[PDB]
Amino acid sequence: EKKITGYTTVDISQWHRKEHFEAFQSVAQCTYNQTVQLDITAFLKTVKKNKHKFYPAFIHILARLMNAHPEFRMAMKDGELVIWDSVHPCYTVFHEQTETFSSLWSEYHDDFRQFLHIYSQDVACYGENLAYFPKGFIENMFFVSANPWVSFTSFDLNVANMDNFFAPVFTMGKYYTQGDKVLMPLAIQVHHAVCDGFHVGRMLNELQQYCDEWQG
Amino acid sequence: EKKITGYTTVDISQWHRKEHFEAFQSVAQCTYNQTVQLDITAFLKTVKKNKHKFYPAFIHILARLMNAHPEFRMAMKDGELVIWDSVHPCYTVFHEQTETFSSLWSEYHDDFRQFLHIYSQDVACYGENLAYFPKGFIENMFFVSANPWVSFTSFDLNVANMDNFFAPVFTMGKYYTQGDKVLMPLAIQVHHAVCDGFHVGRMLNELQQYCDEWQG
Amino acid sequence: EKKITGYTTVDISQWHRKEHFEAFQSVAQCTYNQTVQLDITAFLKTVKKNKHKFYPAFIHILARLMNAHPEFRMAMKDGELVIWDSVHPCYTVFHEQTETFSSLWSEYHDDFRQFLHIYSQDVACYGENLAYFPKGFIENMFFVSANPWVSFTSFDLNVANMDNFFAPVFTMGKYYTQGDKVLMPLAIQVHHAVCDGFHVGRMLNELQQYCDEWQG
Repeated sequence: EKKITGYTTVDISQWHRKEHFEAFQSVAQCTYNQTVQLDITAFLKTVKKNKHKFYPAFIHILARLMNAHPEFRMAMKDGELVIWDSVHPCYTVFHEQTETFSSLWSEYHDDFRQFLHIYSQDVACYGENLAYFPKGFIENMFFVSANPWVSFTSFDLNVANMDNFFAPVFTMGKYYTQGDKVLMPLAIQVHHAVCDGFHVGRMLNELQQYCDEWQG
Repeated sequence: EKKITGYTTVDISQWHRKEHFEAFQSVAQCTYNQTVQLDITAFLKTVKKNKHKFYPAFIHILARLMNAHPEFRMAMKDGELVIWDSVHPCYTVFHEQTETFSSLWSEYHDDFRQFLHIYSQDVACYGENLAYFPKGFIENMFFVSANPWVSFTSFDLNVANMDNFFAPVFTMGKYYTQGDKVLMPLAIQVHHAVCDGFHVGRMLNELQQYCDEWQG
Repeated sequence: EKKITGYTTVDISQWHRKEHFEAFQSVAQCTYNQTVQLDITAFLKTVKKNKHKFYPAFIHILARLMNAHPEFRMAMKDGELVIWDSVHPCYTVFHEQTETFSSLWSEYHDDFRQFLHIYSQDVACYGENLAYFPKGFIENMFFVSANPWVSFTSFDLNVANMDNFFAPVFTMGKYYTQGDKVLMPLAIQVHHAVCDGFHVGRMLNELQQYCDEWQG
């Protein structure tokens, strides 16, 4: 083994969002959640036409977006701002017997068949390990918390200590029938310093785009 | 004369969540609010069939569900995690004339006919008292906030401080008519140190049944 | 040359919310977000029957409401609670070319035709200024955020440090068709020391009212 990942030191002075970040780092600091009833009618039907189940598929669709726009791949290094070359999904796995949950991460690959292979190998392996973090944390990761129990009309996350916490969090809900369409609640949490409403806003339209494309 | 109530000094060692809690009490502490659009088509009918004001009937279903699951009835006592043997509801009552509000609790009984009687006797007495807390704090209590004004799609409660804030908060909304169906918005505020999305999920799942079941 | 706009200073002893404020400024201090699925059917058609841009007309209504109820026009001055005679709308404007946003404020007027003149000029003058605040801070203002990217079911704003931060914050979304009605997602965040659920409640019910009366 041996690694090293996407350092991309951004100098904040040549940045077109220099004071925006500056202000939301200090006095105006805040995170924010928005939630959408997401059309998944075509996604689900094409995910059921294949023998895969709706999770790694969706994980992948998000991971793709997170690995398109650098505004989601930002964190704090040695007192400096960086952009990871890649970000990997840290999803929740539930334990029926003990009623607890573990969060674990797979390695992201653009090719869906490659990624699902990594995912399946990881979940078929650690899916029954009771360690809170069975594979531990990793520098370059974003989060997806499954919430399959509830068809929520809002999921707000409310962090105590948000300092430099830029890594975005997705919470996803219990899908439901409504008209012809099958809708499914999805929520994001992002630190305002690294995401203007515009950024979050377009990614939720490309998420709507990619769910109507294919499995991955 | 005296009272003395509640306690089950939980050892962190044996607990199936020792690290979930530990990490959610420092490093990555937070709370989370989720909201749902609740079917009360069956509840409302049964409640309107009998001489019962809506409010106290709901406060009771919320009561039952708190006193079923150890996870809600948790608080930090003398520097330790305990689970109170029971938890009593603390509901808001509005003052017309002054346009302020008061929260007042009623001792919880599993038998509904008992509780509504203590609730009546409580509000008949204090409902026109202008004290913010006409009866005061009670170690072992959860919250219900009346919000009959807005048919809300979201309601986040954003605590400025959450250290050992474990007692949950409910907020119920202006119900309304839909497709032969009647829906009403509810929200929970919980601390992720004592409440995984699972617990909170099933408690909203039982809330459906208990509402599609009798008054109490 | 010189300004000086007046407060209406509040003494905490005579005020009917003397401990609602004191408590919600200390131990129980918090902010809260609620979102509504606002009906703008009437407000839209009447906007489109005139040659008026939607944004400024809405901004107007919001201010009309803000400047109708003192509870939204409260801030800290010199360790003292005050009430601004009037409060002005601080709205955002987006820049396509640089993918950032700037916030600027127009001076409020009851007369819609007057306000639109002042708005239109402010936007025609500063709309292409790449400065985060081309006009800047003014004590007596409330906030609006354009989020026309997403028909959100929930917008929650999770400010880091809420100390005395009383200025209310609106966020409006991508309006959408839904059977003979056109709904527009809207959210308010307010500080509970100056806004009870009832205060925010009626303001949204009058908001619905004005959106069914005229443009302004």
